[PDB]
Amino acid sequence: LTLWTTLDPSPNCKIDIEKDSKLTLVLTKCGSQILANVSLIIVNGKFKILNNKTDPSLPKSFNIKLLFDQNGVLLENSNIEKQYLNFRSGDKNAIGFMPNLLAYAKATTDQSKIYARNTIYGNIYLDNQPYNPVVIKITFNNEADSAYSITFNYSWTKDYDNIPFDSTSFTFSYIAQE
Amino acid sequence: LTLWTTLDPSPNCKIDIEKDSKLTLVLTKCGSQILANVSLIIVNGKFKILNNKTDPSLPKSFNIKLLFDQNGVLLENSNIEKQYLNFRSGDKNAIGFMPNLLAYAKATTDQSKIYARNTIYGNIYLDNQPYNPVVIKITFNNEADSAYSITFNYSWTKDYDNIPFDSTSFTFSYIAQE
Amino acid sequence: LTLWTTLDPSPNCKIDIEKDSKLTLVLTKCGSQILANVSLIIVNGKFKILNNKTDPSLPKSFNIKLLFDQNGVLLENSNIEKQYLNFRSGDKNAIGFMPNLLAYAKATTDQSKIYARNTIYGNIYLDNQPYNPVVIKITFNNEADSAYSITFNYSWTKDYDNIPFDSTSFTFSYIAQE
Ligand SMILES: CC(=O)N[C@H]1[C@H]([C@H](O)[C@H](O)CO)O[C@@](O)(C(=O)O)C[C@@H]1O
Ligand SMILES: CC(=O)N[C@H]1[C@H]([C@H](O)[C@H](O)CO)O[C@@](O)(C(=O)O)C[C@@H]1O
Ligand SMILES: CC(=O)N[C@H]1[C@H]([C@H](O)[C@H](O)CO)O[C@@](O)(C(=O)O)C[C@@H]1O
Repeated sequence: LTLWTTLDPSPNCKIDIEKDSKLTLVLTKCGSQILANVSLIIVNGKFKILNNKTDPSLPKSFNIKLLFDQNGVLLENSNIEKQYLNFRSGDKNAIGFMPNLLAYAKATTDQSKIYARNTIYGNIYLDNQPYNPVVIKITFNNEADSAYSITFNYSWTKDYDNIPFDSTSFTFSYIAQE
Repeated sequence: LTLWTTLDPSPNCKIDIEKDSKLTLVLTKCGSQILANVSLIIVNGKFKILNNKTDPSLPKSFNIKLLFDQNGVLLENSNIEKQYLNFRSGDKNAIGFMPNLLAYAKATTDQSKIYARNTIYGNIYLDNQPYNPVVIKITFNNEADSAYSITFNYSWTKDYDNIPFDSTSFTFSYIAQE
Repeated sequence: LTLWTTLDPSPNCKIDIEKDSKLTLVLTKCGSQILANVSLIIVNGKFKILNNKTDPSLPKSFNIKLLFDQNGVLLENSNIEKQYLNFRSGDKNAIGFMPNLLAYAKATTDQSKIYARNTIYGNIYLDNQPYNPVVIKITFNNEADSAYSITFNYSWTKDYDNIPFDSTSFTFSYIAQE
């Protein structure tokens, strides 16, 4: 079964301003593993067009945080509202889609950190060009005031000069809680 | 269920000359997502051995296009004939394997382009060496005179000097039409 | 169904010294393809902390070899004992998890080599930093005195200076024997 966003271009996400972006996320449960497919289009706000070269105050990284309550429902501090993830019909409780707590343990301590296995790195590309890389860093169960979390960190090193944040797709998997 | 090529080394593909290559492609339907595994061996023609260094007329990129009719059957202009994709037995209509039209919309207009989410980038390696990279660029639903398409673009920047096009394997996923 | 290690941090692997490492490996059968998720934590021995900069005798690569008998059970020369892979309960014979012999043929001859499609390359990161890359090279069916094999080769080029071998996660797939 599948927990997913809509697939259209309509925004569902706040990075900078309300509804400035569309995170397209498809989570497919394949037994003990979630098969995940993600893309990001930014449609408004300061990250729509990366102007790092002409705006030194613009960040070169941002997060999209899916903070889940114990039930597997999004919490308000997430970048996406809980209504924007639904089950796909005959092809709540979403604990079967949550990142496994034994594989991806929370930091033990204020002064401890997670194991690196809680993280996946990938490279995605802006405006469909191989010379516009962005590092996508996906971390499990590393957020305060949440039962489970999936955090998508987007970061880049190039002083991009009017490049639209229209990202290529990325596939990954993670171990499911149950 | 699975839509796949044969797994042997026998050629099934024309890049340059007839039957000059074997695209090994395994598509596994996992609900709403296709889990895809691809490799390429070039056995004849001008791309069998990359001689860019001693032949400046040789391209540094080529496409393998799977152009599908509405039924999910290959069209003649594809690099592979329709007979070379089959269902795996008790483990036509292949619309369940086709790239989703809402997620991967065609270009609206002669002067418009697709969203970047229609594309996946990866790096694969020739002759099993990490110093022989090739960019594999997979694009959905971006081809003229086709209902659906999967295009594999292979490109490289090194002036390769007698390197066999014997590629490492690559895994990806995409959202299914139905 | 799933063939997996435990998910805790407890070591299950010998790279240098007994039980010096935890390979977390989850293999999910999705019809004709195995969906695979791997991470590595080194907890003891010479690779726990990479000190290449101050120990020129330390290798910059090592293997973790899963050598399978015909039944799909680990052989003693593997880096992991056979007890450390088990089936996940109602969600031996593990031939359904073995790398396909037609897709991933053994070398024909003492002087022959495998096709490159028997290999996957990826990049993973140590201590959750994008400036600590390691090349993960996964090769199928390329080991002496084994029916099937999955070999994880880890290699790096940086003279790492006291970097813990605490790896990020990596997803891949391969074609199943049956
Ligand atoms: C798809 C890909 O690998 N992109 C990479 C390109 C490659 O050089 C390609 O080969 C170009 O075609 O190089 C970079 O340095 C760049 O351009 O910023 C890093 C980027 O991640
Ligand atoms: C597997 C891998 O990442 N290959 C990359 C290597 C790395 O440096 C490795 O670390 C070598 O072992 O570097 C390149 O510049 C190269 O050699 O052409 C790009 C290539 O994509
Ligand atoms: C995640 C990632 O791609 N890491 C790569 C970084 C990128 O430059 C990032 O952009 C840094 O944030 O560069 C390397 O040369 C490095 O630092 O050793 C290779 C490494 O594989």
